[PDB]
Amino acid sequence: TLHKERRIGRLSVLLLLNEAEESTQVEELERDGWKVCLGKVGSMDAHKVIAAIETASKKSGVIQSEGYRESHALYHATMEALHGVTRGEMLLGSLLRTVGLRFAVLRGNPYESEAEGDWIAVSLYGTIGAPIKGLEHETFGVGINHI
Amino acid sequence: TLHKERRIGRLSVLLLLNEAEESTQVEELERDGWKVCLGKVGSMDAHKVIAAIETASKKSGVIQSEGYRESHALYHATMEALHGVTRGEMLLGSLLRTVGLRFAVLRGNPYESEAEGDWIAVSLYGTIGAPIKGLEHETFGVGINHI
Amino acid sequence: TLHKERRIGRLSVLLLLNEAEESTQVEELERDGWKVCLGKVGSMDAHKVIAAIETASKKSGVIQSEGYRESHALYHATMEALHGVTRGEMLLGSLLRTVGLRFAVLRGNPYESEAEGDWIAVSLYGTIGAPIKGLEHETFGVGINHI
Amino acid sequence: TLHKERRIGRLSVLLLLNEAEESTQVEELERDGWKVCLGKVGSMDAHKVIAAIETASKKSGVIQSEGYRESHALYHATMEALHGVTRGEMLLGSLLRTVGLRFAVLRGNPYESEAEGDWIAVSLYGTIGAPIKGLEHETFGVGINHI
Amino acid sequence: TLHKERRIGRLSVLLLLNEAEESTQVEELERDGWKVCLGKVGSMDAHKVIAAIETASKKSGVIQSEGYRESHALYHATMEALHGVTRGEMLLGSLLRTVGLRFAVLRGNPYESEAEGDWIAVSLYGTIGAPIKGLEHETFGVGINHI
Amino acid sequence: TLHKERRIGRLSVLLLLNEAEESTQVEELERDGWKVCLGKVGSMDAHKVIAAIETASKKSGVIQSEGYRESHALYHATMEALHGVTRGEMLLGSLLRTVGLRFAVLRGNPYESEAEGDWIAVSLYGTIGAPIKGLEHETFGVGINHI
RNA sequence: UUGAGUU
RNA sequence: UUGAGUU
RNA sequence: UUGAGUU
RNA sequence: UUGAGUU
RNA sequence: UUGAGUU
RNA sequence: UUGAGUU
Ligand SMILES: N[C@@H](Cc1c[nH]c[nH+]1)C(=O)O
Ligand SMILES: N[C@@H](Cc1c[nH]c[nH+]1)C(=O)O
Ligand SMILES: N[C@@H](Cc1c[nH]c[nH+]1)C(=O)O
Ligand SMILES: N[C@@H](Cc1c[nH]c[nH+]1)C(=O)O
Ligand SMILES: N[C@@H](Cc1c[nH]c[nH+]1)C(=O)O
Ligand SMILES: N[C@@H](Cc1c[nH]c[nH+]1)C(=O)O
Ligand SMILES: [Mg+2]
Ligand SMILES: [Mg+2]
Ligand SMILES: [Mg+2]
Ligand SMILES: [Mg+2]
Ligand SMILES: [Mg+2]
Ligand SMILES: [Mg+2]
Repeated sequence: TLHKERRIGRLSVLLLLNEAEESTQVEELERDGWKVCLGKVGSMDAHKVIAAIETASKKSGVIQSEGYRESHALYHATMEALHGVTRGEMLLGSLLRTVGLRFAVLRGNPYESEAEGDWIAVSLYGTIGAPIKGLEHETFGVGINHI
Repeated sequence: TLHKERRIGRLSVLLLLNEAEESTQVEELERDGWKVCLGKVGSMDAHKVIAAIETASKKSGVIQSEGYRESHALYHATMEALHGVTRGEMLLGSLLRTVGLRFAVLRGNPYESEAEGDWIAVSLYGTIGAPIKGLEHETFGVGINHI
Repeated sequence: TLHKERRIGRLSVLLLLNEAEESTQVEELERDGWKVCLGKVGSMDAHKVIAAIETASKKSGVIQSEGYRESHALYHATMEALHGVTRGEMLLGSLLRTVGLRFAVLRGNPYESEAEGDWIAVSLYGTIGAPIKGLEHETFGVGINHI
Repeated sequence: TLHKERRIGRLSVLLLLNEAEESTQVEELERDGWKVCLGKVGSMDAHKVIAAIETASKKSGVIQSEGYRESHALYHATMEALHGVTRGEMLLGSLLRTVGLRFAVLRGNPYESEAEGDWIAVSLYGTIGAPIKGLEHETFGVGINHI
Repeated sequence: TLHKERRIGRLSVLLLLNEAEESTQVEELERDGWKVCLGKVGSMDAHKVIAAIETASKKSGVIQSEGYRESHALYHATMEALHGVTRGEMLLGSLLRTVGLRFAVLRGNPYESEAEGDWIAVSLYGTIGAPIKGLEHETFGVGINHI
Repeated sequence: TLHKERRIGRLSVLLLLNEAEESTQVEELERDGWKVCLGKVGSMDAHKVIAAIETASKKSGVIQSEGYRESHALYHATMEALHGVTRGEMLLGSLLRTVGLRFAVLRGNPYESEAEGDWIAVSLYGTIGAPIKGLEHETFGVGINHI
């Protein structure tokens, strides 16, 4: 059962979709026990998007830098989020398109039961389009996994 | 070029994620010239999700009830939104999973140039999981198309 | 090397797109040594499309009715043709859409070298759309396989 | 309801699958109000195929060179046509295969009702195979979208 | 780093492919600390395959019957295994095909580092084909996930 | 009907999953009439995996070096095997992952009826992961086709 | 169309 | 890793 | 959950 | 073709 | 197998 | 954009 006040997906998205000069939403989430990471990446190569998210998550301490387990969890969460962004073919430059994204990675337990342990949510928001400024529209993606 | 104050995707998602009893965001969006539709649907059949969105959009006047053009635009926008929700296989019951969703459909011009005409965004948010209450996690999907 | 006068794909499509009452293209193709089958099928169930094509092919003698080999070749050729028709998700009714198709199955050697043996082409043409007459557009699909 | 004499998909394919030294089929379609573009492109990179179609369509006046709306419509129509060509994975060189294609882009209203506005069809025909002349078979793809 | 003597994938597959009446490989694996489950299921409905695997895994104690975490891990491992079996479209009956499978689910730590925790492997082996005995060929699938 | 003693899929996998210094399993299969090829390939480019399998199969005489028919059969069998390895997106480096594989290609008739002719099985086993030694897990894939 | 559900 | 780009 | 099936 | 690799 | 259909 | 190519 998901705890209404701990909906990791909704929280990650609301954080990513805000632009307040000083909302202190990060410190607030962290005070509540969440591990948070925010970043931005633009590219015509999906691997660069994946790497940016991984590197930011490890530097911010959202997931362990050592071992495979947590990296495995984050990779699959990122893949799931990329599905929403790419919608069918997980390709960018090869299909003549580019993305400009902001991302958020949140880690914690969104359930009422503490036995559910930690989960991770990767949320993406930005634009996708032809490699010409302006010829683009918005894109979103959210991936959730246990960790 | 997307107009900062008219980002259809971001606006549709923000509307979907708010539970304010008396927010009046719908009237505000409509005042700004947007055509808006909000609804909810849960099912183990993707076709029921698609139908709920189409029916709600036509009843609320977001898209024309007659003709094919606008229905065609809405169908593909819905398909794109479903990619984020299903992440790989656009199947629910056949893969032993069910979804409970809230949706928003927004229609208007998000660009600086009026020549870009109307576009439509279909946003979905809820939970996806096994057919047992509680064995689920959040899911999101956003599809954008010209109309 | 494909023989210019024996392009199985192009020939199957041309046969499918002609509505000439008394064309006699079938007899002409058969005179050239091709095994040909023409049919029609409409449905919201992909399996009914596959079955119609298989049954027609076996009844007309385009592929052997006994054994698995030729049925295996035809099944995969049909799957490839369905990709062009469905474009992403090989689903019809489950995604609230229906198809009305005409199909042609051609069998023979399209290469200059006789050692290439027989190949088979499955071509589909018709309309796909919402379950309401008129809310539809054209669809095409061609699958080619060795047999 | 599709107008029998204005079936954009069938017309685009019949144009592409003809090789008459002088059929004047282009001028005929244009006389009937259709905007037409014909071209050819070969590559192991899908983005080069997409770009060739876009550039030819804009140079021939089939779609507006300015703005995003029409480019958006053409991109998705091209993606749909590529599904028929690639059948599963929208990849060429990465999967050790190459394509040699001829393409046609047709724009106009294929419906009886003028309210349906303009639609666009992208049709592809050629060969796909290993990067060795002769080790190939035919391939086809048709994508249709509103514009 | 995977431990040579604890390769969960290889071990699960070897267990699945052995028909030795009195092999006692299950007891041996359990002696080594692995949690093991073996079963069989045939169907034209993918959801029945998923359900059989889940039910067998929970009854045999390979994964916890309560909570979502472990069920979530098993579901995704099963999905990955199904990719190898279905190869493109995770559909059986809808594409006029049926499967007869034997499955094995193994749980334990395959790495040298104990900090990697438990992982789970779902392996499938059997036949897939038309709904007519004999018109079929073999199929395999292996999915691995952290748990 | 598949012959119990000639299950091409199971045989190819058991061969690949063995590491005996001298099992003479190759000569045994060859004595039984099977054409066999064993190899290994690691890469972040799927095309290199495909090429390694093709080249080894042609050098070992498992398939004809001349003509297209047999190369066509092997290519599609390899594609099917890659589905089990990639599980969703047939991409490696582009999705920031690499594979280290051993492969086996077996050719012969696995059915009781000699009329079924030759079939081919491509089996893959190894590891897939991030481009960092140790951050990986096992992967498997089996593709079967008529030839 | 007005948020689904058990193997 | 500190929001991409022209066929 | 204890290996499916006809167009 | 004679088992890949760091963001 | 002899061209489908309403949320 | 004016039909690609070898492991
Ligand atoms: N509209 C495309 C992006 C794009 C490529 N070229 C133009 N637009 C998408 O939905 O991903
Ligand atoms: N976790 C699945 C849903 C599910 C099915 N069973 C359990 N959970 C998903 O990501 O869609
Ligand atoms: N336009 C859809 C079919 C459809 C469903 N609903 C309306 N139209 C397609 O391209 O397949
Ligand atoms: N036959 C492959 C193309 C190919 C690659 N290598 C040999 N042939 C296809 O259907 O796309
Ligand atoms: N050959 C198909 C199964 C099948 C359906 N009909 C005949 N055979 C596969 O590879 O899945
Ligand atoms: N775990 C991924 C591979 C990977 C990439 N990065 C880390 N691991 C898979 O299943 O393919
Ligand atoms: Mg993995
Ligand atoms: Mg459409
Ligand atoms: Mg098969
Ligand atoms: Mg788009
Ligand atoms: Mg999940
Ligand atoms: Mg082929």
